[PDB]
Parts: sequence; C-alpha cells; structure tokens
Amino acid sequence: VFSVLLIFIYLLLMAVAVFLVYRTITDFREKLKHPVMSVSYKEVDRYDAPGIALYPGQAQLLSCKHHYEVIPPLTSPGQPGDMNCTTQRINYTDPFSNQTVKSALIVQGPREVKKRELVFLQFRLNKSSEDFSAIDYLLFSSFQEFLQSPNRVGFMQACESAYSSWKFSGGFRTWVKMSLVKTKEEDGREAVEFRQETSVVNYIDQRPAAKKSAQLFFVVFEWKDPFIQKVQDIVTANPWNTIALLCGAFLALFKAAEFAKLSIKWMIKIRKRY
Amino acid sequence: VFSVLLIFIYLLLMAVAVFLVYRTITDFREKLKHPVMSVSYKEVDRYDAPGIALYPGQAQLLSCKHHYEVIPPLTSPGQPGDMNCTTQRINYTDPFSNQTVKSALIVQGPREVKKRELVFLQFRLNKSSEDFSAIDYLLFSSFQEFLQSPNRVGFMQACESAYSSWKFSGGFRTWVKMSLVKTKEEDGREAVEFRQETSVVNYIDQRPAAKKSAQLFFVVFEWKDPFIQKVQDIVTANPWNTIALLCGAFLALFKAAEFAKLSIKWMIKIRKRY
Amino acid sequence: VFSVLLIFIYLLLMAVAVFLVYRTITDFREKLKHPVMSVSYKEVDRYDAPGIALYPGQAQLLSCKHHYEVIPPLTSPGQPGDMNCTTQRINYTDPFSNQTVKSALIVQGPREVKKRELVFLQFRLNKSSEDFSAIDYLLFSSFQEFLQSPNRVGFMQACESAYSSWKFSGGFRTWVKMSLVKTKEEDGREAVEFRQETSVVNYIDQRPAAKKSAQLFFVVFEWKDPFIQKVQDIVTANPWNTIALLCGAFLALFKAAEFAKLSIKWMIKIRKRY
Ligand SMILES: Cc1cc(-c2ccc(/N=N/c3ccc4c(S(=O)(=O)O)cc(S(=O)(=O)O)c(N)c4c3O)c(C)c2)ccc1/N=N\c1ccc2c(S(=O)(=O)O)cc(S(=O)(=O)O)c(N)c2c1O
Repeated sequence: VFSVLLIFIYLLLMAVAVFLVYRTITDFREKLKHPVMSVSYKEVDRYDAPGIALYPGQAQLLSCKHHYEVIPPLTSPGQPGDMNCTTQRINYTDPFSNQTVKSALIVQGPREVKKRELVFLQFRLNKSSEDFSAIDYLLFSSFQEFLQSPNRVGFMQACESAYSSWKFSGGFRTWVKMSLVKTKEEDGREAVEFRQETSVVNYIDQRPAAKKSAQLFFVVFEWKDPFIQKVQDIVTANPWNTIALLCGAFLALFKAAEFAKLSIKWMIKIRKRY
Repeated sequence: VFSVLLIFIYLLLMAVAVFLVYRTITDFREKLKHPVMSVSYKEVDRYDAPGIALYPGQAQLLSCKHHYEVIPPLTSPGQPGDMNCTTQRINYTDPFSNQTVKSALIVQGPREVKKRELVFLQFRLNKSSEDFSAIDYLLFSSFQEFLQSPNRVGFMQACESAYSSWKFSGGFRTWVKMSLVKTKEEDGREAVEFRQETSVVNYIDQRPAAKKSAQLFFVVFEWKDPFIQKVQDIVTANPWNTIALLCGAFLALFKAAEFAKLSIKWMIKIRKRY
Repeated sequence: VFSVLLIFIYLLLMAVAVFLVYRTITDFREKLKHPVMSVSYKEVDRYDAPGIALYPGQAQLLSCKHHYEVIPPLTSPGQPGDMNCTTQRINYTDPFSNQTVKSALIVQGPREVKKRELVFLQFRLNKSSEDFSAIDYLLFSSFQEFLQSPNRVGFMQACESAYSSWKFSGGFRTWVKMSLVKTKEEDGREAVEFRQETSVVNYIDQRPAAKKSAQLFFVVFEWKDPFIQKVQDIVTANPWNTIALLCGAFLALFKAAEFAKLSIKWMIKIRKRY
C-alpha cells in the first residue's frame, strides 16, 4: 500500500491543485466585474471659460457684470445698464418632444479662479399669473468650442441630452459654486461633468421702497476651488499575472511533491532500518 | 577554509527570505484592515414605488396630484380638491422616547422615471403661535411591502431608526429629487439608502391677495435619474494566493541557491586552475 | 535543422520573457500615478467640542443656547437674554489681502451627539443699505485647542487658508448639520474637514408685528450622524524594482523548460525510432 501512500500524497497535491484552480478562476470572474475606482485631484491655473445657458423665457436681462472681486458692489434695482459680457441667442429643438423650440441665452463664464472672478446677473420679469417664478439654467465645459463648432443646435442638443439642468429661484439672489469632475470609460473618453452647491441669500425690498411689486432674480456664478476631480474606474484583473501565478503554483506543487518524494525516500530508508 | 565563502551567499539568501516573510505578513495584516471601495451603476426602466412619510400633525391635505409632465400646470391658491393619491394613516410609539406618538400618513411615490412622473401635493395650516413652520418626512424603499407586511408599527420603527428624517419648509415650493444607493454587508444583506438634493423656489403672495396669514405648503417629489448606485466593499489579498506566493518565492529562492551553488562549484574549479 | 527546432522552445521562451518584462514594467510604472482610494466609518460615542466662528460685523448677538431636546423652545424675539455660551472675541487680519482686519466671534459647538445637542443662535441687525444681508461662518476642529495654543492669530490664519467658508442668509433660519471627514496624506499627516447640508425654514413676522422691520437671523447647529468618515489613498505593490517576482517566475519557467526539453530528448529518441 506504500505505493498507494505515495499516490495518496499525489492525490492530496491534486486536490490542492483543483481547489487552487477553482478558487483562482472564480476570483478572476469576480475581479473582471466589480472594478474598484480611484480619485485624483489636479490643480488648474485658470479654468477654461465655461458656458452658462439660461432660459429666461419672458424675462429680460438687466445687467451682467464680470466682477473680479469676491465681494460684488452695490446694485440699483430695476436700473438697466452695466452690460460687459458676451451673449448669444439660440433656438434649438429639445429632443424630449421635438415640438417645443426652447430659446436659450448662452453666456460666457469666469476663468480666473485665483482672483475670485465671478459673474453677476440681474433679471426682471413682469408680474403674471404663473404663481411660481423660476429660471432653469445649464452648464457646459467650454464656450469657445460652442461658438466655433458649426451646427450649434447640435452641440446644445447633445449637451441637453447628456447633462442635467437645475433651476434657480426668484425673489432672492442665488450663489452658485461650480466644480468639474472628469471620468474615463472603457472607450477612453474624458467625459466632463459639473457639480454645484447652492447658497441662497435673501433680497431686501427696503431699497426699492416702491409699489411696483415686480419680481427680480439675481444670480452669482463662481468657481468653488481650483481643484478638478478625476475618477477612474480602475481594473485590477490582469490575465497574464494570474496565469503566471497559476503556473508557478502548479510547479511549486510539483516541486514540493519532489521534496516530499525525497523525504519519502528517507522514510523508505527508515523502513529498511526497521 | 572556503566553506564559509560558499555559505556567505546562503546566509544572505536566508536574510532575504526572512525579509520577504516579514514584508508579506505585514502587507497582509495591513490589507485585512483597509478594505477598498467600488461603485457600480445601472439603467433601470421603472423604479419601485418609493415610500413617503409626511408628518403633518396639525395640517390637513388639500391636493395631491400624480402628474406625468415635467412641468406641473397652473394651480389655484387654497381651494382643496383633486385627491388622486393613495394614503394610509398609521400611529406608532416613537422608537426614541416611548413617550410621544407621532401620527403619520404614507403616500405612494412616483414610479416611472422615464415618463418623469412627479407627485405634487400642497398643505395649509391656519395661523398659529409657532412662529416657525416646517414639516418632516422620510422615505423608504417600497410602499407595497409595508402595505402587505403585518405588524406595521415594527416596520415603521425600523424605517425611522434607519432612514434619515428630512424636513421641508412652509411658505414656498421645495422641488425634491430622489436617488437610491445600495450597499452589501459582510453578511450579505442589501441595505438601501435614500439621498436627494432639494431645490427651493419662492411663492408669491399676489395670488392669495387676501388677509388670511395662512401657510400654504408645496412639495414636489420626483425621481432624479434612471441610475441606482451600488457601493461594494471589496476585500483584497485573499489568503490562499498569498500563501502560494510565499511558497513559490521560497522554492524559487532555493532553486536559485542551488543554481548559484553549481556555478560556485564551477568557479571553484576555476580557482583550482589558479 | 533539428538543433534549432530543439531550441525553438527557447525562442518562444525569449518572446514570452520579453512580453512579460514589458508588461510588468509598464503596469507597475502606471500603478504609481493613480493609487486606489479606500473609505471607512468610525462610530464615536461623543464628539470633541468644535469651534464655530462667525463674522457678524455690525450685527450683535441676542441669545446663544444649548438645547439637548430635539425641539427647540419658542420665545418672543427682540429681547436679549438667556446667554449660556462661551465666546472669545478676536481681531485678526485676513491672508487674502492683508489689508482688511475682520473681527470674529467664536462659540463652542455641540458635543453630545447622542443626547441630541443643538446650538441655537439669534442675531439682530438694523436695517441698512446693504440690500443683501448674509453672515459667513467657519468651523474648526476644537475650540479648546484654540484657547490653549498661543499665537492664536496664526491658528485662525491657517484655518481660514485651509477650510472653506459658506454663509447663511438673513430673514429665515438655517438648520446646519455637521460631519467630519479625515484624510491622511502621504507625508504622515492627518487632515480633518467639515461637511454640511443646510436646510432653511421660513421665519414668520407675526411675532414682531411692528413697523421696525429689523432683520433677525436664526441659526441651529447639529451633528448629522455620529460617524466619522475616513478616506485614504493606498498603493498596490511598493517594491520599486519587484525583481524577486519576475526573477522567481523566470527561474520556475526555465526549470519547466529544462524538464520539457528532457521530454523532448525522449522525443529525440522517438525520432531515432523514426
Ligand atoms: C520586496 C517587496 C515585495 C512587494 C510585493 C511583491 C509582490 C506582491 N504580490 N504579488 C505577486 C504576484 C506574482 C508573483 C509571481 S508570478 O505569478 O509568476 O508573476 C512570482 C513571484 S516569485 O516566485 O518570484 O517570488 C511572486 N513573488 C509574485 C508576487 O509576489 C505584493 C503584494 C507585494 C512589495 C514591496 C516590496 N519591497 N518594498 C520595499 C523594499 C525596500 C525598501 C527600502 S530598502 O532600503 O531597500 O530597505 C526603502 C524604502 S524607502 O526609502 O521608501 O523608505 C522602501 N519604500 C522600500 C520598499 O518599499
């Protein structure tokens, strides 16, 4: 049976090999899916001029100011003037219904983050029967790409279908801080997405001191921090390394079996002593 | 007196082996206490009816509409009517103080994200000496489960102790989104957590145009996107692979020692040439 | 030509070795640029008192109270009283411009999260021509460390440079919630950051019911959850040469090649049999 004992060592080795193979294959199956993610933060000297698409509707733009200081100056309510920005009016068909042309007002944003550059926009809307005043706006990465790239309808259609719009209220100013997150998929595209944290500041009617009762909106756009987020869905399943380790483990089993065979020859000598 | 020269590389090799073992055990110990995080997404054609747990207390319900258009239509002030919602009133002893009982009403939330159906409901509360108005509310995964599972009080106690209880103001509309994140514990249980980003839009007192001083609440629940987040806690450095790695390193080190000793025998022949 | 064919195993071996070296070099050179992020949550029985800094300017505090009960009490606004907080006024020059000296107040935060401790602060401000009333506040890890550490101006300069400041409006309260995120940087250092999610509730003017129309701001500070969130970036393998890995793989592969070539020598015996 001693022959069967050496084959018993061999069968233990084979069972270990079977367990190793099945464990490794199921581990590789699991690791192919459920990839882990990594986040890296980069710094930018000055953000690329972003694009803000407003949808005022029946409300006209009173004053747009590109203010460098982090403290905007005083304002004269309902006083047209002080327009030193860039604006383009567009008529594009929303993909949702292909029946309502959603007029858009496209405006350049702030670039110099380190000088706390910000954009101040004032809007006036004559009282109506809406019962709820709101404005919806959208953000996209670059404005010069929009201006230069032909078929602007196409670019903003892609923007609207891809990104999301979050409306700001009326009757009190809204402070908006933007942040950029870049994600890479299997196709190697650096998709850019925007995030914002809002902080509404109430507006005082004491300054007007009039009976007009006309709703006013104020928006402030600013860059939160120079840091840009970059999320990568990293993959830790390397077929070549796993195959190399599998072969190494197989040959380790075989060579440990050779060591055990040398020990079993020692034991054969032992038996010969007895 | 050269056997020590032959064993010099042997002792260096054993030092290498000790260093490798210490480093590997330290790495495994560090890895067993620092699990990694992963995130996954999916496209879902129809969400499961989420829970609604408004706690009016002393404010009655005037209207609750299950709209299917992203833009709710015009609404008159006050004038209760148009009840097209499913409601269930439940009383349960608090799970924190066991002193007070908070009467709650449960509503069925939007299901179709693709049609972007919203639920728009409004409450009014007569003048009171509170001087501050606000209504609590919390969400849970499903409403049909709660309707069917007996011993409701226990389910609500668990939901309240687990899910966060948010608060929405009174006096203007609070467009509230939703989003689901699902996590798997080491046991294997699936825990679903709600998170959302509210958006406040102001009311207008012109529509009432009366001296009533009555609160007019307004809430709009809506699904954000057809993406359900999953967070997974991946554990790296499984033990069998590490053991196989260490054994293979030992075998390779010993075979390198044997090859080096054969080459040292050749070099000793060379020395014999001198 | 049979000699070359006998070495053909060697040609394939050299190709495999080139591929393996290139793949491992590129992979482990690419694995340092983007490490892997890991997260965890720690439960804390009771937080360390944090320091809450405010910049009232022309505003004067009216009442600061700690409230262990979840529901804060109701009072008559406009009457100073019930001051049960600790404050240490400071006057320091900001780092951004080194020209504006900004007097700042500091108050003790809520410690016992389990007992539901919330800090209630009332501020009063006379009507002016500002047209936009807001107060910006900051959070630092522990007020006590500030009291103990000399050169306190330096501590707040560092705090202002590091942390971000977000303001709350004037006219309705704000129920600020706080949470702590700890991240370890590569240089053996731990950084603590504050996160929050505001929730504004409208304030009712019925209590004054007078023509003064003075501005009142109400702030509540609470702890979101006792959990502290730690995030750390960790690497994969840090050998800087990983010479042992590929060396052992190569030696194992070469010994396997030697055994297969002995088998091919048996095959040479075969060919001799023809
Ligand atoms: C020594 C060392 C090892 C590792 C490490 C290596 C591998 C690994 N996991 N996986 C694999 C996978 C496959 C393997 C294969 S294959 O399947 O056939 O391909 C074969 C073989 S083998 O049979 O040849 O052994 C393997 N061992 C394989 C393997 O280990 C893991 C998880 C870890 C990592 C680090 C490491 N030594 N690190 C050092 C080592 C030294 C450092 C030194 S020192 O002055 O030299 O003391 C200084 C400094 S400092 O100046 O920055 O302070 C350091 N940072 C030092 C340092 O970081």
